[PDB]
Amino acid sequence: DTECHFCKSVINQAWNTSEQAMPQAMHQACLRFWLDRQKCEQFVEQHMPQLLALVPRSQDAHITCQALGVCEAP
Amino acid sequence: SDTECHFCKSVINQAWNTSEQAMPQAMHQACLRFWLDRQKCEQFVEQHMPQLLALVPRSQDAHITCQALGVCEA
Amino acid sequence: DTECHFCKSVINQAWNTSEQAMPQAMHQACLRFWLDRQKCEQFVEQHMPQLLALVPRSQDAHITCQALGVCE
Amino acid sequence: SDTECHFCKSVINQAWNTSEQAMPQAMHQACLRFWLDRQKCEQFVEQHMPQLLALVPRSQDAHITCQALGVCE
Repeated sequence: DTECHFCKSVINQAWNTSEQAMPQAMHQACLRFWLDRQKCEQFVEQHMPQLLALVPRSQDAHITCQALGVCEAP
Repeated sequence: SDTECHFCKSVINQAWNTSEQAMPQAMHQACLRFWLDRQKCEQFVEQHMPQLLALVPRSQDAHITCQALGVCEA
Repeated sequence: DTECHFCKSVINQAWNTSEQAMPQAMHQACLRFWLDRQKCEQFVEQHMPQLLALVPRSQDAHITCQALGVCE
Repeated sequence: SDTECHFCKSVINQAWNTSEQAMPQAMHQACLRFWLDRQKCEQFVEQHMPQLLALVPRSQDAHITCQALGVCE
């Protein structure tokens, strides 16, 4: 298998793990707040679609590996 | 207002920290799915580790990211 | 002199150019909507700071060049 | 009337296409800033152009970018 193949598989798994861990990670971050715990958690929930869109999708693995210089090499 | 901005930066910073810490394990898991090419996959990761770890934004990016989400006006 | 220096300077200049060009580019994109040109331009106006925030800042040059493999 | 999501995706894709088209000249001009080794800078740009151009998102990324801005569900 090529290096491009390795790069996409490795990055795809990193993004998949990041996407699934992000809700819990952001929820826990709100625990650092006192009088403002609930407002923080409501913020996280209300903006969850936006926040989760911060992780690239599997379709982006190739162009990301191109940026690293390993996919679709001349 | 700035408290929403405060929430956004804190939750996003935590997600990025969690993602960065998990990335080596995640990429390792991706190479274990290979049989004859486990070693080749792991070699790719080792040679490109500084680049791959650079795929997670740094805390300095929390404010502008939250500006893109529409919560940290300026 | 270092490749890292070249990479950071060159990418930052591209981002500055992109940031400078983005308002006109988005205005032209609204021309593709027929009968809803003003609604599209109204969207652009309402979300301009967010859209402009999509261009990375100079502070991101180093980590971007690190991903490209030229800055440690 | 058409959706805000449709405006957002078209507007961002247009911006990215403009950036991608302008990037080669912009980076070439950026090397003029180096007065001791301009040719070395231009060599870096040329050698790494495929990587540099890949920093512009592709049209397939319009939806998720507009989702991050909060306009596409």
